[PDB]
Parts: sequence; C-alpha cells; structure tokens
Amino acid sequence: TAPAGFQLERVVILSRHGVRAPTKMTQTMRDVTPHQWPEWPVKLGYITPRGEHLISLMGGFYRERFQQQGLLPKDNCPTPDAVYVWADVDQRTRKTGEAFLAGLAPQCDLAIHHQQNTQQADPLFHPVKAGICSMDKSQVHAAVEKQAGTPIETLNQRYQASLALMSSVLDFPKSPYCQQHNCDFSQAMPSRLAINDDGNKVALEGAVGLASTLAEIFLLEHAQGMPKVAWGNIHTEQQWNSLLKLHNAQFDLMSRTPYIAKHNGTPLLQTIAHALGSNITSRPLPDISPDNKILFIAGHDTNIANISGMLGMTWTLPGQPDNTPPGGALVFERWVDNAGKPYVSVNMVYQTLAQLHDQAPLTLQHPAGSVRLNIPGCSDQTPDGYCPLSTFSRLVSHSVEPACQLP
Repeated sequence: TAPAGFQLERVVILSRHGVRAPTKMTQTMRDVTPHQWPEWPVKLGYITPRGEHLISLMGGFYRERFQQQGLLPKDNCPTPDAVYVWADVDQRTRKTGEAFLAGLAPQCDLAIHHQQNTQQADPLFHPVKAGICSMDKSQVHAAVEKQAGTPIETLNQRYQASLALMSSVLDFPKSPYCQQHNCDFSQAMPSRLAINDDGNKVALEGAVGLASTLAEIFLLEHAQGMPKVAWGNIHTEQQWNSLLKLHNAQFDLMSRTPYIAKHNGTPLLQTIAHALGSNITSRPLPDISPDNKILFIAGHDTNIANISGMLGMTWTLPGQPDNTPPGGALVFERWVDNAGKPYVSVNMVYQTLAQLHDQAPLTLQHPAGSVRLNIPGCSDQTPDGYCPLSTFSRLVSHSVEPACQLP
C-alpha cells in the first residue's frame, strides 16, 4: 500500500479491447499451413461474448481496488460524474467500454462515450489515419532501422529459432504456400519495411510480421478457450514465449519506435496528461465532469505501445507472453502526499494467460497481474515509483509531436 498520507485522487486507464476474432484471414494466412483455421463465433474483428465477460472480470477488479484506495464508494453505485468511458469507434472497443462498466458498477445505469460518426477514424486513437498529421517515408525507414539496431532486411536472422518454431506449429513445409513455391519459412519470406505513398500506412512484411499476427491469433484462441489452439501444437510455456517474442518485436518496431510513436500517440498522451492535472492544452472529451475520478479509454495494443515508446516504458508480464494482452491496460494514477504534492504512478495491469483461459475471478485476494513501471526520463522518480507531476508534464511536452496535436 501507498506511503503515509498519500491519497489517490484520479485514475486514467488506457485499456486494450477484450478477446476478439482475427481482424482478417488472408490468403497468405491460409496458405502457410495445411491445417484449417478454426471458425470463430463472431464476425472478424468483433469482441466475443467471452471477451466481454473477461473484460467485466477486470472491471470487478478495478472496482475492488478503487474502493480500497477511497476513490469509489463501498457498495453504492458511483455517481455518473465519477466514471467516464471514451471508446474508439470499433465494435470491439465500444463493447469493451460497455463490459468495463458492467464489471465496475453492475446494474448501474451508466453508458459509454465515443465519437458520433463511427465510420470515420477517431483522431484521438488514429491521428495519422484521420489525417491530423503525416510521417516522412524516409525518416520512418531510418527510425525503424534504428529501433531494430540492424537493417530490417536482415531481421529474420535475429529470430531464427522463433521462426523455426512457428514453421513446425504451422507445418509450413507441407503447406500450399510451399507447393506454389517449389522450403524454409525464413528464407521464403525475408523482412521488409513497406510504406504507402502518403506515408499513412506502414507494415512489416515477411516472416516476422506474418508470424507476429499468427502468434497473436494463437494467444487469442487460448484466451477464447477454443477447443483446439494452433491445432494442438503449442505444449509449453517456453513455446508460447518464443512465438510471442515475434509479436512483441513487431510491436516494438511498428509502434514503439519513437518517431512513429509520437505521430500516432500524441493526442492520447496529451489527453492522459491533462486528465492527470498537467497544465498542457487538450481537446476536451464531451460531457466529462471536472469531478471525474475514473477515466477509462478503450483502445488498442498499438495505442499502448505508442504511449510506451513515447515515455520509454518497457516491461515484461509474468504469466502473460503478450506484452499488450486483451484487456491489459496502462493505469496512470494521480497521487497527492500530505503536503498536497501531486505525483504520477503507472502500472501495467493485466490478466495472465491462465486467468484468460480459466476466466478466473479477479479480487483483492486473487488479483489481476500488475507491474509497477519506471519512466526513465523522470530522474526524480522515487524508488517506490512516484513521478512528480510537474516533471511528468515536462516529459510529455518534450515527447509530443506538435504537428499531431488535436487542433
């Protein structure tokens, strides 16, 4: 528990959506294995009912935690002013918002907020897609190469054992892809950085990008509790970790790389900071009370990775091979000590892979996972993890791209 006299005043939760069906199932994805991909019970890209339940289990945890620390009421529904949800436009994030409220405040008549037009990107989450700002294609190449520490064309050489493992789990040698190109998974698909003319769309092509997607899909199959996960081929924790290493690397390159991170993460970073009490300007969330205690932002793994890259936070998650798992969230807390001095603390809160698979109840006695995070740039951050707000404010204002602020 926190230091003597310390009081939790305000929380900002940046959460990934819950377990979802694969966003897409391409021809390449089908061709790299002779096995058939399992059918999901929802449309591609939608949160599953189980994904919603899992999220509500996390909302239950947050309720108990925020009651303990004095921020929410014991028993009683919270006032509507106390809790606010802003979700991205997608079905998966809106339903994540809704499921959070059902767990945080069961049978309370609360509702989420989101952009009015859901058929257009919300610039808070995707400023680049929404046309707020754009990147330079050449600077993207250099930044990504800098982040990998090596030419991207050689990336697969950093991940030979992981790729080989993905190859056996797929039975890639006996796949259609290989009867159409006659076979090694790494050699067949060298890494490359591809960017469109606009510099508005960037992707890692080749084996590490493809395997990142596949590995996440296997993790989601497990979290969904599907009868067969990767066709029975993942047996050990070591194999999970080795598969998901591809996915975390892909995210580091495509979303943590600071040049990319700041173009995509600036609006959220500014919004978070402002909710925490920074004197920095930010586009207001509609209908939010000055008296708001809990701001829950329902977004994506790319958002968390963006914020991570901007603030330089890294972590690994005990029992959870995905660094940005379904329902995992960055939880920013505003604390004041007894002299009234405000600090920021940041945790990565998540469900372990076993908590997802077992749909485990999350309570103070049987909690969600949680990792206390260092902010390297905050040189006056205390050993117990508090970052003075005045320092946190400066840090943010130096990390943002001014061209990507929401005007």
